[PDB]
Amino acid sequence: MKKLTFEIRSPAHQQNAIHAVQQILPDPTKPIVVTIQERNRSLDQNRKLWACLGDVSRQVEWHGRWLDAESWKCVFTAALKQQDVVPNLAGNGFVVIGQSTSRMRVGEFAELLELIQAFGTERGVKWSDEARL
Amino acid sequence: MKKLTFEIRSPAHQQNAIHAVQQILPDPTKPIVVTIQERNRSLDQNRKLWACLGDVSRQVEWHGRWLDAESWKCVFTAALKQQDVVPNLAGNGFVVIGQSTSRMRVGEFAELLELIQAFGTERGVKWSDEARLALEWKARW
Repeated sequence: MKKLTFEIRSPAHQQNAIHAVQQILPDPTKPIVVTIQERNRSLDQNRKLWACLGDVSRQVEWHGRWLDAESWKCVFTAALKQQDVVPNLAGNGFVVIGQSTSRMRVGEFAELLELIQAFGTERGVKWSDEARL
Repeated sequence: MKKLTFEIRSPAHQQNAIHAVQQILPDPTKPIVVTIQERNRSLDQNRKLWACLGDVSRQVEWHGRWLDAESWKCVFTAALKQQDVVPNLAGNGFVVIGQSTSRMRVGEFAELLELIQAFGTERGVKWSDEARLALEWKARW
């Protein structure tokens, strides 16, 4: 991802929100989407999830490689549930499919969040604020 | 409130957003979120990708079972770029990771859609997006 989130609590807060937006120079090709919406747990979970993944991403090296947030998501959900395997299109190999965080239930979603925080901690990761949510 | 989305494509579009954000009533207690976000693949493009994946999902069965759109994205992406493999957390096995469609370049992403369209085509897949589009012209006239 690359989503800058804002909690408009004070008028100064939204004054800064107006800055961020005013500074976007549009391009029919590579767009920048802005979205207003009220808070809800579901959305607050994905905000916190991606925040930690971003921290772990940027801070933890995995066996000589640096994985992005999406890669780390796959490695984490997989610690909690095995991946599936279906044939590849060519029919001469296979492809693995991890479980999605989408049709994942609060209970088993707080478990993933626990693992990430747990893992990043043993490794002394510096959690951002959106992560300490 | 209801969620609002302003994909910024033109300064005219941008002006709507900065005003909308201004039309907001701050509130410490129940604050609202204004989230901005980078994008590689247009907002409209995506609707097409997921409508395809969905159609294939609904119409073609892969070796004995039906896969959801997400699962089909993997298979299709797997056909273009090799899935990466990495050591699991427990340190006693491995986890295979597909390629990120988000990170994809415009030349690749373009190819993904071609693959999906080509695959569904020889499978007799009826495209839902075209169906809607045709019902819109039917309604206009």
